[PDB]
Amino acid sequence: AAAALAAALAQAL
Repeated sequence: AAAALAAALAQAL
């Protein structure tokens, strides 16, 4: 989950 979200945020920004 940590990775899922981390990557999500990286992209979003």
